Amino acid sequence: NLPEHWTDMNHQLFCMVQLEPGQSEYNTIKDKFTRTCSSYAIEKIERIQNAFLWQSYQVKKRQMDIKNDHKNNERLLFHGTDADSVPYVNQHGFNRSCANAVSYGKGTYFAVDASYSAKDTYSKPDSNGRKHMYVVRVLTGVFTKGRAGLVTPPPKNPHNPTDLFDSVTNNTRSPKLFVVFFDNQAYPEYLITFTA
Amino acid sequence: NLPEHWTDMNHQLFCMVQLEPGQSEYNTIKDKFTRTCSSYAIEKIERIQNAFLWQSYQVKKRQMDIKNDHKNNERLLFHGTDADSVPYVNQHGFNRSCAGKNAVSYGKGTYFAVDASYSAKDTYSKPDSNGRKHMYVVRVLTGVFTKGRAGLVTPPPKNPHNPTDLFDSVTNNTRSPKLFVVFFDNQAYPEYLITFTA
Ligand SMILES: COc1ccc(OC)c2c1sc1nncn12
Repeated sequence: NLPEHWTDMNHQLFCMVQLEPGQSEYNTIKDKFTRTCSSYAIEKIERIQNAFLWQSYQVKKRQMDIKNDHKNNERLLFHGTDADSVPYVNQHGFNRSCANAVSYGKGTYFAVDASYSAKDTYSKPDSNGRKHMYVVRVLTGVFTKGRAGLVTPPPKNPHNPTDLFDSVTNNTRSPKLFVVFFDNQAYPEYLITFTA
Repeated sequence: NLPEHWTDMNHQLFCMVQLEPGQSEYNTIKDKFTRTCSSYAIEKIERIQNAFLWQSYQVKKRQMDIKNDHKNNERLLFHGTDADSVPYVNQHGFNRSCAGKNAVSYGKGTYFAVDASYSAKDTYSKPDSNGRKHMYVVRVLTGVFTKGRAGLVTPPPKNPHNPTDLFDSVTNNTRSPKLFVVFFDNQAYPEYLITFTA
């Protein structure tokens, strides 16, 4: 059940597809980034077509939509990383056992604003000054305020300890960071290669 | 597609089902256990019916069967744990971020034993206040494996010049495996909980 906007993969299960400048998909992803990163230079945008990562993610989404009894569990977020992590993320997605600060818990971190992910500490410039940021589908679901040392989100009710929040944030009224603690709660959808 | 021999869960997503001694389902688990744990005695064997854990595990199995082009990817292994961990594992499965440092570490992941005897040690299946010890019987996607190393947070690559093409699991010994370590969520399904005593 692979998304309609994907391009044919000749019966392959993994392809990085460079987007054409000026077309709608490219323009939509460009604007999300330039909203807060209009001072940077975009070299290219790639659609991540990972069928295995996509089905594992869609299964979790269907599970969360049922458990939460609504379908507002998904957000579009940013993740800056180093050149050496890119092949891993394209192929295997986000892994909390890899991850800088972890002051809201030991999970994978996603930014509301591209400009947060554009910091050199996250989108580390390679030899050439090239920086890498993903546009990520993440199942934030029902979230609470994080804190240092969490290995999973907290329970909603301390009297049902196993019924958990889906994600954690820096601030529930006005979130700028989300962290998720489970594989396949995030799908890396686009890779933006850019420079200062 | 939940399996057809499961109890009807009446639209519910989770159920522990107590097995009856003399059923093949109970007896096979008891033989697997007593093969190395003759000195212990089983209080009960519960079938774990977790719809969500089953779905995610089954999509990972189908993915690994496609990728490895063979279907010898799944082993039935043991996992001893403490009583405080049992409600979390029943609902959420095995979380490498919660895993103990093993006495012989072949990587930072969730450990599964070939022999019940290994999982039966008090270090893993810690007796609760009532002398009850807890051991899961677990479907594990061991897939293609290699000898692990203490430093691993992911399985190593099959080929150093292709760092993203990973072994599926690691073992203590590839010729005679007694334990397996997995590094991903939904790579292990807790199928039975054995409650036992001395
Ligand atoms: C405190 O926030 C983070 C901690 C760690 C992060 O990745 C190592 C991270 C953020 S925000 C962000 N955007 N891309 C990556 N990350």
